[PDB]
Amino acid sequence: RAHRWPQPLPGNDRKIWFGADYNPDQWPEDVQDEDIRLMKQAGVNIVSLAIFSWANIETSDGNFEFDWLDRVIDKLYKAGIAVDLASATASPPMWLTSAHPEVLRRDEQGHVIWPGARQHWRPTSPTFRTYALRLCREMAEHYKDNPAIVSWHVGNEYGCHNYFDYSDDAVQAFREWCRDRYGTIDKVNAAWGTNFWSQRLNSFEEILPPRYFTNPGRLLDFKHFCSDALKEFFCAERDVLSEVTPNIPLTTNFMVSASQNTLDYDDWAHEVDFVSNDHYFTPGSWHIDELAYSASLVDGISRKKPWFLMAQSTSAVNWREINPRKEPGELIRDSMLHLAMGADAICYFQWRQSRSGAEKFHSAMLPLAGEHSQIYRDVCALGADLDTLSDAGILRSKLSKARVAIVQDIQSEWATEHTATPTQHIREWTEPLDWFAAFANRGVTADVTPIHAQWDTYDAVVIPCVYLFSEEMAERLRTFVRNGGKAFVTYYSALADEHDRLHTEGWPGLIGDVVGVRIEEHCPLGTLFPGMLDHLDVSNGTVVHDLADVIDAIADDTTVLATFEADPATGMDGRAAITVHPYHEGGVAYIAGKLGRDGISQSLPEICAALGFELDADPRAGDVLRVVREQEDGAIFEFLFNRTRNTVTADRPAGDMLICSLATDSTDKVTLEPNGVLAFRR
Amino acid sequence: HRAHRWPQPLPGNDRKIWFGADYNPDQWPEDVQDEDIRLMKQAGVNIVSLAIFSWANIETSDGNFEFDWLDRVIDKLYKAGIAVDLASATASPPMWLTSAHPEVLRRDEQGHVIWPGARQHWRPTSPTFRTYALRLCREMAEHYKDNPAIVSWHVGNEYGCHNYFDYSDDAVQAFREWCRDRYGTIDKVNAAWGTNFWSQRLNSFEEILPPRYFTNPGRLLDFKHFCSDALKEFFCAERDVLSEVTPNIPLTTNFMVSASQNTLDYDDWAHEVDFVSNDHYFTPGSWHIDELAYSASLVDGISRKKPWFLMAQSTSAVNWREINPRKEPGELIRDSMLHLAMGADAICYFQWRQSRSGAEKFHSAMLPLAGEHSQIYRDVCALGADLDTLSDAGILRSKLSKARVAIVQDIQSEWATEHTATPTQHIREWTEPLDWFAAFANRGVTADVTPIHAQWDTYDAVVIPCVYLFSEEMAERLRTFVRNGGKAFVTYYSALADEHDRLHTEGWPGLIGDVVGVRIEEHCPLGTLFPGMLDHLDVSNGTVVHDLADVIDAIADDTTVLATFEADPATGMDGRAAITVHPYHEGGVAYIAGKLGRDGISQSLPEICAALGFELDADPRAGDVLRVVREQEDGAIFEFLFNRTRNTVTADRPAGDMLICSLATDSTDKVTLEPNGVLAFRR
Ligand SMILES: [Zn+2]
Repeated sequence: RAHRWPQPLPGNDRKIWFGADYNPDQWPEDVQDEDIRLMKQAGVNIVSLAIFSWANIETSDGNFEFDWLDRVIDKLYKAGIAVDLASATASPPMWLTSAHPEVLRRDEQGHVIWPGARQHWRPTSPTFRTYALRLCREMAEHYKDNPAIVSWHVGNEYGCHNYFDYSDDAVQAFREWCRDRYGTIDKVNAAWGTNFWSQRLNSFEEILPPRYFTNPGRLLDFKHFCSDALKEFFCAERDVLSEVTPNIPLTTNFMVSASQNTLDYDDWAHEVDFVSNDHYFTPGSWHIDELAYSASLVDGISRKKPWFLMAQSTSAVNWREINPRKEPGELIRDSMLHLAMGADAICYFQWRQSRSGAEKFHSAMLPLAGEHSQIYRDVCALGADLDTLSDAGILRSKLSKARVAIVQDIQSEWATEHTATPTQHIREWTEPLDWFAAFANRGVTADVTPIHAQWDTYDAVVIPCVYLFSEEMAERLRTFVRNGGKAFVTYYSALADEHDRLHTEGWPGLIGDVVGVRIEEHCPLGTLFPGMLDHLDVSNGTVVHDLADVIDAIADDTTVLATFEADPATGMDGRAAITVHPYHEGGVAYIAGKLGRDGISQSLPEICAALGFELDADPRAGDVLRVVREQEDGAIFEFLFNRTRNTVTADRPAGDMLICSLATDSTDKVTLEPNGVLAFRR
Repeated sequence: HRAHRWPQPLPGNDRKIWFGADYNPDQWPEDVQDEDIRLMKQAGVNIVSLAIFSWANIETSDGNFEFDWLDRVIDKLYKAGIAVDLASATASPPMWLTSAHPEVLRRDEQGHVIWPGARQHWRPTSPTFRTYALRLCREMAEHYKDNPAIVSWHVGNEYGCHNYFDYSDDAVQAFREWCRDRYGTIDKVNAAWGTNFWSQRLNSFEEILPPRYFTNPGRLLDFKHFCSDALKEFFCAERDVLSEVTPNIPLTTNFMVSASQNTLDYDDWAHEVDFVSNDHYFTPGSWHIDELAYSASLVDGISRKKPWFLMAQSTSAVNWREINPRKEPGELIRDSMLHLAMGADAICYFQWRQSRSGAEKFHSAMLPLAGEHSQIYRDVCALGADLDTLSDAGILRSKLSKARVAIVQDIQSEWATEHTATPTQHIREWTEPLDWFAAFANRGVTADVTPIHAQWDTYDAVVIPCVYLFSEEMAERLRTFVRNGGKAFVTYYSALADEHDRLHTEGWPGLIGDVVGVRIEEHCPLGTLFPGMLDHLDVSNGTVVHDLADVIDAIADDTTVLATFEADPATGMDGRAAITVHPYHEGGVAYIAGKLGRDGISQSLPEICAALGFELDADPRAGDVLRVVREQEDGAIFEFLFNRTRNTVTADRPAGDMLICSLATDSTDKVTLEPNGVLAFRR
């Protein structure tokens, strides 16, 4: 579906968008002039409105009021601040839930989710759909041809909570979903099979949603269904809006992060004009790498098209058990990281910190400390930096193509989440992250690519715990390697087909010819009981934890790079841990256990040399993350990030210094403090 | 603010320190009572509490009340010279009541009916239950009217130990009315609670629902407050029936005051009793002594230095923890003495006789299953003898002396700190005063723990420990206190929000920044939730901050920095102020920018106190023993000494007559206390 970016207010040039969601219907109106003045001072050129404002718009059934919203849009418009308008359907009013409790979601035991909870509505509720679609229409009619409205923010963060509904509506929708996908009940039974204690289904009317063992095939599809049910609802809403206002681009805010495991966002991405994401930092060592990863993923989801950062935090969030604040410079750096990874818009949640409500301790662009605060000063500096990058022509440039793509796959994640796997300590989502960080440690910025993206055009691909391999997936991987591709393939790859039906005759399934390895069972690892086998040393100085493959046999042309070292009694001593295997013009290395970020990093030079993937032999390669956006004219925008907890010194990129935070430009070398960032144009 | 009335002796008897426990005769055969009574007399037991859970044995069926079994045992107790603290007997309703009226049963957050057999399975706001309860109160009062054995009323039992949170239809309606009464108009409600970013304001009181398992923190604050008020009302209702029929019997209800108690506003409830009574159970380990001393001090603060009643404690182990450690030799006597020293004029246990069955069977008692020939019973006897000795020495009605420093405790600040969307779940209000109590004790200063509405503003110094909620009136008291020469210790997590949990603006601490001399824009929470997370901050005086530090952006020109943080420069905390001191006219303000814990505070106390001009004993042995002092009007002084450490210590002998000693020794020049030892002197 066609890429469509939000366009400037009439009279304005195209700028990197910079703003936050704004909630003036929750403040007295006399506040707005100060907010706007501070917005303009910060370099803020957009705000997102009406997201949770339904009860202030449809104040009673059928009755729509727009006075307050028109007044604030008017003020914002005169200051030159655009409005990313919401469908306002995210959070229904109390009169709606009180008159119509059948729109309220049910949990696994039939407990009604009380209003006041966020997203307490059934995505498959026909009644709620009618109310919501009416509101979309009223909103779209009213703001039709208003030059202040530059995009639609449809709903808000779908499935942040209402992902799992067990109401009657959901039960029927899941049946119909199964009907559309499988046609006949025989094909369903073929897909799901049977739990040993139960028997085949006789009709679609016998299908019930899985609850808290469950049928893994049914659970896989049920998760799939939940994403589709919410996708359909978003599409219905989007379709109402583009009918009335066909020239205003539409989006909804995704929640892409390394561990996100609800929506298939790559699938959802086909239904948006532009991809927008909300990302909040992971505290600690993973702060930089996980943000970089998620941002790389969003761009992969965007097929290297410009995307929109709809939300992040200026400092601490409010929803963890412990909410650390951001360190100095991280506010700007994090924003630059999203930017470098292809964003052409940087927004926050929220503009102004609140004195009450559950979000009161959540940071904002304008903290309770007010205009005289380090955050606000940093927000202003950020606005200036984005303005500077705008003028240097960064807009619409694309995140350059990596030498290696790391495959991410939401469905394999779903499959790995079942409670009867070899171990609960292995999930799909951590392996791609680990590979991203390890390559970064060797000075290689990878592209994180969803499984349906074109990773098979890259020089190399990482296949990290891709549990689910369809035959077509097997062919792409086979074709890729035969034609010269280099592949890194790990444990927990190709265990089953698209229906979670385990492959037979040995693991990895389907692609054993390419990989050159056969596995009959796994060796899970841990400390659950005294004396349990908790780790396996690998012969190259690394250690595997949580799970290792038991490699039974390798092909005659398979080379062993490293073996496991263990007590002989385990049957794992001398067994292959890392292998490399030629397949025509490629190209396949196999990693038989979870090595973690460092273990992979430690193994990378030896694996890469055997595959013929050139690595920088510089031991300082990992010190800084280089992220590069490219224009058609050949202009290159290189961002540099300190990955470490110490000041580093690096060779100066060629070109003009555009931006610097906690960093220093010199003639021969460049200097970045911890959390520092530099941007150059060459 | 109600008039103090202490339970008075049986006719013909002198005033003695009360000593007893709740007694269980409707759960034993009657032929046991003579032996129990004989053993009580031998133990020095002069009082028991009866009928607490005995409703089903009194109103044996709807409308029918029998008192025979109870009249008989009271008679036996009376002839033995043992007084009775009678209960309203309304704590645990009979099954015939819950069966005919399940509408009295509580609902959980999800609407599940709490089944009978759980204790306090009843709705505090049930009108049907209140009528049944008040009928029983009246019957109890009619029947024991003018009975001379009955010296007090034990109204109900430990309100809100379990039934604090009810989500039934009654609670929903009661909470609206509670809100209507407190705010008048829905405009005032919405102004108080604000909005969650995802929802919008209320249009009417009828739209108000109780918060459940994120919530609106302002609403949750008030809901907790409501839950306390709803139970307070029910107690007042019962109390009013009993004092109407028998106006000459003083009434109480048993509180559960301990360092971490977080349900009822007991300071508020204290305004509704004739005398304050408390139930306290020891905290095992290093905190055993200090937490008991703290809790007892608090009761005395709550009681405005008037005598209070220890209604319950354990002789040895309890039964409701995951591991129930037993008491060490001497701890039984010491703990009773610790309560006593902190102002109790009564010492009672749960329970008199250990039971063979029921969930309490492993809970220790005054008379264990092991029987009369047991270490606990021998100890009980020695204690009873010692209380008689202290009675004759004239300790009754003496007051816990006025400390040089008060430590402010605040249930509402605790409530507010309990919300799941704060900077961290590892900071609660309740631990901070406790820490300060222990630290001063480690420097030889017994502090008075004072609830926020007590007169901490008359003391030489005050500790403001995580007092999250600061009203404008609260800010003025502190300002006036310090201006007029008071010395204050103020910590992180103080003055964050107003009384409605609305965060103060322009910087923290709110309102009192002029006094404190420090400005904070945000917090720096600490922990190990993720790898490489910042988990601690070294302080330049050798201490370490955990869980949370303030980010102090700027200080006043007359603010002096005593210690700074030491950290990775990348954190933005390196060299930043950790402990400051600030003159404000004639005071008086030290700021502590993170959680130092007992040892960290204790280490910091000399340098802070020297700067504030608070004189400390330079004796490094100051912490070895806790000195607690009760005072009479005539000038009589009762000084108790408690060993705080795990080794035998030696101290300068107090002046006066040695009255009591357990695991301790009197000598001419020096005094000796073994671990867990206690001495008492009259001077
Ligand atoms: Zn239920």
